[PDB]
This record gives sequence, C-alpha cells and structure tokens, in this order.
Amino acid sequence: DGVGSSSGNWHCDSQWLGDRVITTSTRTWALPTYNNHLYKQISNSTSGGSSNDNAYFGYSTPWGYFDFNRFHCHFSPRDWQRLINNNWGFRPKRLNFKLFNIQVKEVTDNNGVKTIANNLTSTVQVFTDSDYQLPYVLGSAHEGCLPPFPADVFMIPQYGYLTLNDGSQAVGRSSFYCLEYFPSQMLRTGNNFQFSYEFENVPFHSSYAHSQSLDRLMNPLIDQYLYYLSKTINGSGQNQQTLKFSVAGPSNMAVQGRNYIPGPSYRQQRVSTTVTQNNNSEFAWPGASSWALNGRNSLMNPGPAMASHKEGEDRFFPLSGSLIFGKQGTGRDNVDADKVMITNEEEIKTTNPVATESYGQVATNHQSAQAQAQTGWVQNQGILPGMVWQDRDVYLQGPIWAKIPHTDGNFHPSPLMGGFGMKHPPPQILIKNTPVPADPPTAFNKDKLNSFITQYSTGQVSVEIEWELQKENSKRWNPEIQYTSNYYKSNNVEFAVNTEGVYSEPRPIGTRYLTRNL
Amino acid sequence: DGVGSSSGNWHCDSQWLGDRVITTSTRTWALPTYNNHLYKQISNSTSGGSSNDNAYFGYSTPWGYFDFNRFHCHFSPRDWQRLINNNWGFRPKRLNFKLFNIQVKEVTDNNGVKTIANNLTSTVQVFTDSDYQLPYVLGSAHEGCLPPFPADVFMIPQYGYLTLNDGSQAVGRSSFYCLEYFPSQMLRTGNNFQFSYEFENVPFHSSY
Amino acid sequence: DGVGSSSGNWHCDSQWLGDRVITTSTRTWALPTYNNHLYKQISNSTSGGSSNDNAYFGYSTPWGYFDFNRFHCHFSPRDWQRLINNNWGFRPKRLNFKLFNIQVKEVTDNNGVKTIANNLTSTVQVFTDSDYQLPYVLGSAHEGCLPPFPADVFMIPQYGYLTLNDGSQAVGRSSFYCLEYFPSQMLRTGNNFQFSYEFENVPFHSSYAHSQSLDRLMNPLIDQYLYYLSKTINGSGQNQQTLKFSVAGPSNMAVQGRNYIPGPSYRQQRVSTTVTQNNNSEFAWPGASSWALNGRNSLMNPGPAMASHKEGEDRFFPLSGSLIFGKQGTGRDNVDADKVMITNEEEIKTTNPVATESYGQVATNHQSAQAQAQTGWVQNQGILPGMVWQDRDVYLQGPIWAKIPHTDGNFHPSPLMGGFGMKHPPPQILIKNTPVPADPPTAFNKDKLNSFITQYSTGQVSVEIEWELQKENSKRWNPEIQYTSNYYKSNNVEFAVNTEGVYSEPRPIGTRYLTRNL
Amino acid sequence: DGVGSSSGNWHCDSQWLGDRVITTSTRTWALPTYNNHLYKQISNSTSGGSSNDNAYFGYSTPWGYFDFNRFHCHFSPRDWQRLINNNWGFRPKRLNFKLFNIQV
Repeated sequence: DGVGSSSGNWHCDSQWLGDRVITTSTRTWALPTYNNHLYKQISNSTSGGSSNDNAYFGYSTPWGYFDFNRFHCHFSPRDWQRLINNNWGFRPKRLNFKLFNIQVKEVTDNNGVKTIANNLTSTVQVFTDSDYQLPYVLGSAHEGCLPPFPADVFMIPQYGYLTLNDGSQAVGRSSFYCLEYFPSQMLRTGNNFQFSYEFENVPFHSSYAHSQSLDRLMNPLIDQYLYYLSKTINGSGQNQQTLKFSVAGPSNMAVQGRNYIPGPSYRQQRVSTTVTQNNNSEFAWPGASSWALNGRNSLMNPGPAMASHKEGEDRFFPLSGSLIFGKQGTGRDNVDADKVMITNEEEIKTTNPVATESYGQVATNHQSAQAQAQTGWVQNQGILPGMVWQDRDVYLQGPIWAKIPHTDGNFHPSPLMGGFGMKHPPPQILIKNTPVPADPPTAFNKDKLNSFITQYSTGQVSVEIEWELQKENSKRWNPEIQYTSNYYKSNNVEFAVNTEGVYSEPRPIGTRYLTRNL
Repeated sequence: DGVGSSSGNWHCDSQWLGDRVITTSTRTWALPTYNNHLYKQISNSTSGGSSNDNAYFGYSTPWGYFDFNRFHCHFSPRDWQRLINNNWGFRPKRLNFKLFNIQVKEVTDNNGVKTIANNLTSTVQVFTDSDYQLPYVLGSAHEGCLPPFPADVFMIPQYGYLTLNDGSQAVGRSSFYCLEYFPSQMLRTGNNFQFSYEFENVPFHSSY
Repeated sequence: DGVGSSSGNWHCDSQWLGDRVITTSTRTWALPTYNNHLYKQISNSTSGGSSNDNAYFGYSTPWGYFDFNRFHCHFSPRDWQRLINNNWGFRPKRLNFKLFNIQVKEVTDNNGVKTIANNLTSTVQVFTDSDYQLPYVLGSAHEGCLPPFPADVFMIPQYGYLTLNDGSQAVGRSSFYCLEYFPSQMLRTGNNFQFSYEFENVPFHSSYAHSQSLDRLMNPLIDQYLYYLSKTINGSGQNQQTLKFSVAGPSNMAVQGRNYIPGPSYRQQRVSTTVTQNNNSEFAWPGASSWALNGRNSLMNPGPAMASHKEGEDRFFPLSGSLIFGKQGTGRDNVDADKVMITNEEEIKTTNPVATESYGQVATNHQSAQAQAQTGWVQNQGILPGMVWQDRDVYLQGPIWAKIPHTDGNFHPSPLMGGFGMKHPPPQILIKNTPVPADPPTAFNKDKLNSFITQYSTGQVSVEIEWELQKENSKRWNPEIQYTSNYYKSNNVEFAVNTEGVYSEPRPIGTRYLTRNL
Repeated sequence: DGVGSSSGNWHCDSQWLGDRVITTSTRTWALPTYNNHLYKQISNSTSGGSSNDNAYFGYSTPWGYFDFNRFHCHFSPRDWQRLINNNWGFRPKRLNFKLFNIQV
C-alpha cells in the first residue's frame, strides 16, 4: 500500500500440534552494498596463494542471500530439548517465507561526518531460484546464518560461486551466471515478499540411539545350530592335525554367525586431546585422511558416519572426522582446544565401526603345510550386501539440508555433515538493493556510470517451517537417559545472555538421547 | 498509485517457445539535464571545421532517447549461440516497452560539496512518436545502446537532428521541430509508462 | 496387383481445350547400375585438370533422375506450330507424372556370352524431393532429356552434385547428401508410381514480338512541346556563342523526349560467321565477356536478353551471348559452324539494345570556354528507373524452368537461358534399382558386400503438363508473319525421320512470330 | 499378397517433434547359410588354445541375428550433432521393426 501502514506483523513462535511443529523465526536484517554494484572474478591469483590444492576460480556478485539452513535459527533450545526428548524422528514438510517492512537508507559523508537519512524512492529487488539454475551455495554450512537469539541484527552474506579451473586460469566450460536474468520482484518501502514451499519426501531423521548393539543380537540362553572350526591343532608336536567343530554358543559368543555386518569405515588418524600423548611431530596435514580428485588433495572432512572414541577412552577424537564448532567469541585462527567445542559421537557406537580403528582383519595367502596363515588389516571397506550403518547425528548448530548434486547416480545421499539430503532443497533467496547513480555529467559519455550513492536497506525476514514428527512408542521399563541443565550454581545461565549482552551457547547438543531396539 | 508501492517488477529473461523467442531486457538508467533546458543550433561554425564535406547545420535538444536497436541488448551470448546454431531465419513480431520506478533527484552544491536529496514533487515527461513526424535518429547505429551486461547503469543519449544546409548556413527549408508539440505523459514517482508495437512484415533474415 | 495385369496404359496425346493444352508424353526408359552402387567424390584431382577456373569438388551418386524440362519432350512440332501461331502467352499450371510397367532384368555373363533373364523378385526404388532439400541439378539444361521422338529408348542420366571447394580440396562447409534419407517407394514389377504438382503463379511468357519500336512511340504528324538545345555556336569565328532552342518534332525525331529507355546491356564480343572477316588471332577465351567470382573466371554465357545483329547484317553474332544448339549427329568437340544451329534474336531488336553495340554515350568532363566537351562510351549499364527490357525468347529445344536460388534477394528472376523461373519448380524424380548382392561367404566377415548382380530396369514414364494459354486479340489489318515449312522438294521431310531411322530437327524454332503493340 | 506387389516402402528419415526423435533406419541385408544347417559345439579344443583363461565351451547355430544396438545405425552424424548440442538427456521409448521385400 503506502509508507504509513505496516507491511507485516512480527511473528515468532513455536507451537506444538499433535504431531507437528510450526516454528516461525523472524529476525531483522541489514544488507550493505557489495562490490560497488560490480561482478568480479575471485581467482586466487587476485590474492596470493601458493598451492595447487587451494587453486580456485570464481565470480563475486553484489547479491546477498539468506542462509538459514542451520537449526539454531528455528529452535529455541528449550524447544529443542522438548523435541529430542519425546520424539524418535522428525521431518520438514512446508516452508513459508516472508520479507516485510523493507526500508532503504542513504549515507551522506560531508566532511569527517556521516548523515543517515531515509530514502523513500529507492528500491530493493529480491528473487528466488525455483528451478535451481544457479549454483547452490547453502550446502557447505557457511557462516552468516540467522543469529540464534532474535534480539541480534545481522549482515547478509555476499554471494559468489566457484567454477571449473586449472591453476588460477579458467577452462572454457567455466560458467558465468549473471544473476540478473531471473525475474525479481522490485520492492519499495511498503511492499512485502512471500512464497511457499513443499519439501519433497525425505526419510525421517532418526533421533533414537540403539538400545542393543549389533554384534550382540543373539539369545544368551540358547545355542545356535552351527559349527565354527574350533581347534585345528590336535596338540603340540609334528603332524598333529585335526578338524574339530563345536557349537557356537553363549560360552564363546563372538564366534556365532550373524545375519548382518556393521557399516563402512574409512580410517581417520587418532588425535588425543591430552597434550603429551600425541606425537611430537607435525602430522596435521601429512597424516590426515584425504580423498584426492583431479590432482587436488582434499581432506576427507566429515566422511562416513562412524563412532569416534572406543568406550571408556574419551581422551582422543579423530583428526578430521568429527564436526567441530567454536564457542561464542572464538578467535579466527590458531584457537586453543579449550575455546572450541569438539563434537563426540558415542550414540552410533553400536552399529558403526570406530573411526580410529580398523574395520576388521582379512586373510591373504592360502595356508599350506609349509606356509602359515597370514591376515592383513582392512583400512577401508566399501558397502557390502547386508551391511547396516547409521547416519551421523544432527546437531542443533549443524546444518539442515544439502542439495544432492544432480548426477547420473549417487548412493544413500545423506549429507556427510548431517541432516536431510534432497533433490530440490528450499530455494535460495537473493536480495540486492538496486544501484542509484550519483549525478551524471551533462555532456554525454559512452562509459557506464561508476559513481553510485552509498546505500543500504533494512527489514525483517520470517522463516516458517513445519516439522513433522514421530512419537516414542517404546515399552522400555527403566527410566530413560535424557537431557538436563547442570543444576549446581553457575555464574551465568547456560544458553542465556551474558552481562554485557553477548549471547553464548555453552556446549553442542546431540540429537540422540532416546533408546530404541535394533 | 503512490510513493510506497512499486510501479513494476524487474523482469529480464529469454524464454524459448516452439518457434518464438520472447526476450525481455531490463536495465536501469539515468537521465541528466541537457543544455540547461534549451534548444540550440549545432552548425559547425559553432565549433571550428575546415571543410565543405563536413558542413552540417542542426539543432540540439534537451530530450533524451532510448536507442536499443543493437542486438547485444536483447540477447545473452549463450542465447544468441542457441539462436544462430539451430535456425535459418528469424524476424521480430511484437515489441512491448515499459518504464517504471522513475525516481527524480536534486543536486545541491553549497560550498565545494554536493548533496543529493530525493525530490518527490518533480516530474519526468515521456512520449513516443507514433506517426514518425520527427526525424529518425536511431538509424545510424549511434553509441548509447543499452549496455550489454545488465549490471551496468548507463546515460541516456542527447537528441539532436540535422537538416538542410549550405556551408554552415541554413536554407529556407531547414526544419525546426520543437519536440514539445506532441502529447507527452507526465510521469511522477510512482507512475509507469508502457506501450505495445507490431512490426510490419519483414522478410526473414537469412542466417544460412 | 500382380505380374500378369498391366500397371498402366500408354497415353501420349496433346488435346486442345478452349484456352488450355494438356500434353501427355510417354516414353520408355532404361536405367543402368551406376558406380556399382557406390558414392564417390568427383573432384578434378581425380581426373587431371590444369586450372583454378575449372576446379570442382562434388559427389557422384548411383541415383538416376528424369530431366524433362526441355520443351521438345512435351510438344510435337506440328503442335508447337499451333501454339506459337495463335497465342501471345502460355503458362504451365499442373504437372502429373506416372511410372508404370517397371520390369527388372538380370545380366549373366558366363564365358564370352551374355544372357538376359527376367527377374521377378528384384525391386526399383523411386522418390521425389518435395521440399527441395537436395541440390537442384535440372537447371543447367543438361543432356539426357526425354527424346524428342517417342519411338526412341533412352538412358537415364546419373546424378551428382557439386559443393564448395578450394582448388580440388573441400571446405568444411562442403555438404554430403546421402540420397537415402528420404522415404522412397519401393517398386516391384506390377507397381506404378504417380504424383501431382501445382506450378506456382508465373508471369505469362510473352510469345509476341513488338510491332512498333521503342525509340519511335511518337506521333509523326504532331510536334511535342519541348525545346532541345539546337545550336550552341552562333557561327564560325571567335566569341560566337548562343543558346538556340527549337521544338523537337518530326523534322528531327531522334531528339524528342521519351518517357522510357531500353533495357540493360552487357557487352559481348562480335564474331562474324564469315571466315575472313574475323581477326586472325586467338580471341575466344581472352576477348570474351566473363563475370568473375571468388577468383573464378566464368564466361558470361547467355546474359541479359539483348538483340544480336543490327538490322541488315546477319553475318555476325555475339561470341558468347546467343544460345547455340547442335544438329542431330553433331560431334562432341571442335565442330564446324555448319553442323551447328546458331540461334538468332531479331524479335527483341525493338526494345533491347544490341549485344555487340554500346548502350549509349555519356559525357565526362565539364565543358568550359577552355575545355571541350568529351563523351565516354558506356560498355555496361545496370537497371535504371523507368527502363524497359524484354526477356529472351524461349526455343523449342531450350529449357522450361529453372530454380531461383533461395536467397535474400534477387531481381526479375527470369532465367537467362529462358523460360519460367520459379521458387518451387516441379520436383526432381530420382530412381535407382536396389542393389542385390551376389552370394556372400559362409564364414562371417566384417566388410560390406562389394559383389553385386549386374542388373538394370525398364519401364515407361508419363509426364502430363497442363499449359494455360493467352489468345491473340489483335486488330492488326495486314496478314501476319508466321511459321511455315519450306515447300520446295526436299530429299527428306524436315522434323521427320531419316532413311536409316535417325530422327533429326533441321533448325531451331523461335517462340515469337506474332506482332503486338507496345 | 503375391510376388508382383511390393511388401513395404523404403522409409529412412529422422524427424524432430517438439521433444522427441523418431529415427527410421532402413538398410538392405544378405543372409548366407551357416554351418550347412547344423548345430556344432565350439569348445576351444576344436581350434587350439593354450590357456585356462580363454577356455570356452559353446554351441554354434545356423541362425543369424540383427545387432543394431550401436548408435551410428540410428543417427546421421549431422543429426547426432543436433542432438548433443541442444539436449541434456535422451531416452528411448518405443521400437518398431520391419522386414520386407525378402527375396531368396
């Protein structure tokens, strides 16, 4: 309508229906003017770089975009607690999104002084990519999420997209997407933007951690009917040889036959949190587990979902397996371990192998009267038939979805970092304030106008997700293990604002506190 | 309507139907104030010139005009490639044109400093020549086309028109067109201007 | 149906309705097997050649085609006479075409002896090009027309098509058309093939030769009202100068003003039929009029329609202007003039300039008291506004139509050789007997079969054209000039078969014997 | 019907509809007589062979068969070019097959 009347009402709540959670999250935002309204190429040769591994070629755009894919945007910790206590699984269904109360402002620097005066004529243009024709940048869990605590006011991240490269030089396939093609609603003060979305069917993310390990599914009372080869040697001395078979039973359980086998494993170097126990050598880059592509050596950061510490040893975690988050106010580089929250997967320990430990032991050479049996270790094991694995736990800070790259084939496309892999995620939402030129010269000139009015805009965003649920049916007798707040007097409340206003999150929150049978 | 609501949505795309190409191209623009709102005569005797061959007499006007007649305005090279690979000939049919989101601004120089403050009262007037009563300046492929790459912001070319001459002096047939006669929609912030067109039948340009 | 019953009745007649001529012409034919069922490239480097001018690159195909575009196919001379006596103009309308009574035969050479035995299983495949996707070879008036005299049995010409070239080497645009793509009715003995056609509207070809010259349209009795400059010099001696204007009138007629001007001219060298009058030098190639393209020097064979001999001089004709035909039994190379029928255009002498003579005289330098007037000759003159020309006469032997090459633009596309230029001629009709392999080897082999049964086919063709007419309305009082047969006792009848059976045509036949006003 | 009339018309073309390609390919063929109308066994011991890796046992039949599964059968290169320039993906749907004009 007009400048006077408001475009939309601030609405932020999480309401709990019988089996669904409608979480609105509405936070105010500010969009600067990037690159002076230019497109540029970002190839490392612009700024330094020594390596082939980090060689990258890509374009930077003025457009900003909204990255909300983290959870902490949509769930107040108390409500999160309410989710992961009472529910085995949850899935999104719909996504509603609203921009409103856009207001544009204009900075004027005269001499050593700035003056911010509202601009009613200016516009701000927004569009969503429905058909995924653009690159998808939201998958890597970049910084710039909606702030956890709505009282904050955040900057919108700039948007740029990498393409093919050789060294710092671009191959003829290198795409250039001018973000301008797509029809983009021009918004002025007093216009709101909204759209709806339907998440495609995704398997419910399991929040239940298994209540009985895979290696023991058996019945401790009753024998099987099978015979493992128990004793080859009939006794000490020469030419003592026999085949003695014996029932696999509760006496020796590890040898029984089992219908299934644990999930795949890809080795990770073991790093102890204690200082003195690790080796006194630089092993971070050289010893790490890295998958190589096209001559690029890329870390195998967060790979197959696999447990980290063997029971009773919490001192060490894998070098590059576990997802690591920073505490509030964590420095940028060379941060000590104390200031950093290292995640830990104990919940998956039952059905998946240890990251730091081998997947098993396989024989190599045919035994013979002359030649002894020899068994080599298995460092990596792909999928086998009848193998069972479980996907990585999905943390409150960690991302929600990621786009499954459109390709001939893929296997079990659950993103390694976590969450719900999809063929058609919720679209990107891109916003740029339209450039307004400073006064041109009167005499005509060929060149484009490089002189613009320093400008930025401000508004709200409303991201309303409807989470489907699955409710706990279990008959478990004994009281559950659950999630609590440490009760001993603490100087500050966890998950609550500090004295000077800095909001902070004390520790990561795993998804799986419930137990369930295999 | 009013200052708050937007006049029109940015729409730039090229969509390919069975046998047609609808190419929208939408780029932002800036129009200065030419000649301090005056008409003048441009005859070479104003500025130098040594020759009879270059002798020219004509008027300069404040009015700006949109010269889009180049192709690179309407076709993204990748889409152009798609055109001239798969097709022997192509012809225009319709032309739709829209101005929107006009906003006027006002420069104030006090001492050694400029201040640009929005002006809500001011107007901007636009008209199209339907009957071709004016000279036609778009034919010579002058500079000032819409920029190839929409992220650019361009200046509108000034409009002036030559007439008969002898040396630097004008013959009695020399026409003077005051561009003001024609009815011209007065636009203020929050008004949009649009019209439609039908290209007359033209032989398909051979791309083969 | 079947082998026994006949496919179609021989029908050859020309019947005259009120204003139309339906001429059926049905002649039997024989199609050999070309290139052993292969495609090949014909580039001059295959066989010799010394020149850039004759450099040609093109493909030869097995397919044969029917070239009927000459007139003598469709008109018995007596009927032709009936046409060009009584009619000012004529145009085709419809074309009906029929193949029938196809019979395939098989040659077997045993030892020094051949045996021709009918083959009932074999096929012969025919198709027409409706969409003109192939090259159009019928335009150049190639030999291989249906014979004039239906008792003859003729061979079908082979089909091959030139493309772009540089020297003997092909440029990347060089097209290769496998004639096989197009759907082609497979015919076996006892199948007939037929289709219909509609000629697009073409201007009536004028058979009338004008009864009053262009230079004199005036009224010999009455003056005009104009003044040409009659006398510049007031008399002998110095400083005698005046401007004396006088009416242009019957006294001096050549100076009157005229609304129109004769058609364009492109000079042709004059060659006298008498031996001794021509120069004693080789001038055939060097002195000829040739338009050059892409460095090729191409003769300007049959160019703009322009008269040949100035009245009262029949001794010489242009070097490469006039269409020249050979008498029956004319040798291939270095034939003397007597054995060759040289065409002559006297009918167009009124409205078009002489080929051997300049188009006019134009001044060059500004006259002055000091400098005399000077006038250079005009060798070539393009079209000017208000210019009138008339197209070349269309001989009984000469072609009917030619395809106007599909292009951005063309001007008055009446083919220089003659007849009716069209955007969509009557389509080409291509016929090839399908290859039948000789027995293969039993053991499998990769290569294609190169061993085929020598084979050929035979049948009839029926080309039924409907010619529209325009009838003579003239009020001329005196008896017309007309076409006759020389009555003095001749050893053989003209246009009739010789003693040993050789059919012959004594002299060309022009189209225009009628007179009409401008 | 009978010997005289033809069984079917040679039809070879590739026509491009809005989103489909109907490619007819029609080529003449010749079928010899294999194995003098016998079945035989082809085991390597028939003809030489030194190896366990190449050991093979199988039957040879008189029957011939049509192997068209290659692409170059169904696409004229110019038409192939037209396919892989303008299109991300393509899939077959129907297959029609015709023998005609058999002559022994």
